[PDB]
Amino acid sequence: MFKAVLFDLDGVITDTAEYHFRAWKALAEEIGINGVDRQFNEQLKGVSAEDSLQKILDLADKKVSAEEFKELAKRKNDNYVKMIQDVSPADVYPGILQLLKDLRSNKIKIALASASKNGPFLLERMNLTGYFDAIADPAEVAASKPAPDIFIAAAHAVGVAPSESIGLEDSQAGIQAIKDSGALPIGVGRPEDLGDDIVIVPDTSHYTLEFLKEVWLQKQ
Ligand SMILES: [Mg+2]
Repeated sequence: MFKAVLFDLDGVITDTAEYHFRAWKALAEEIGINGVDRQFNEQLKGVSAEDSLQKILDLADKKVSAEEFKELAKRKNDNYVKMIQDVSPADVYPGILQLLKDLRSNKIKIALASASKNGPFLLERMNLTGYFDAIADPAEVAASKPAPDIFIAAAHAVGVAPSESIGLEDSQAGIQAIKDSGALPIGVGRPEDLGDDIVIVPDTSHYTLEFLKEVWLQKQ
């Protein structure tokens, strides 16, 4: 039986996309550009701050200095850190808390494998810190998803091999990263999005210890 579960944060444990979105929108408004709505934001999700800022400026054909670019990027980070101060246990996705408790009680290791620079803060605010055996630090990992590096680190950090682990993700790049680590992916979302070769559940309320065990037993 699997010895650990490696969690992404965004789309699995909670929604942090909402808060990047508002921070980009508050920046764009602040400098009198818009078009920064939830559709356009599809172009900003999981892309570099640099890339996000370019695309926003192109909305108004706006030109900036290097110092101005740097200040806008910082402003957005500031905005984001202000906006997540509201995060609470209320923001934990369905089934996630019960899953963590059942994993812990069965002595299965729990690790976070997230690019979030605020993972430890967010998990504290959601009252989930105690369940986690480790949080992979993205500042200490060489390559971002879909590279496997983050999931390897999260497994290693709790004393297991990725081939002893299940990884939970909602993104194409995240699923691929789990696969290349050697871990077994269980997706949350749409096969249209994440592939036909893996077990996908429609939402997080399907992520149960029972379900995870049945999938493990039925794997490759
Ligand atoms: Mg995710």
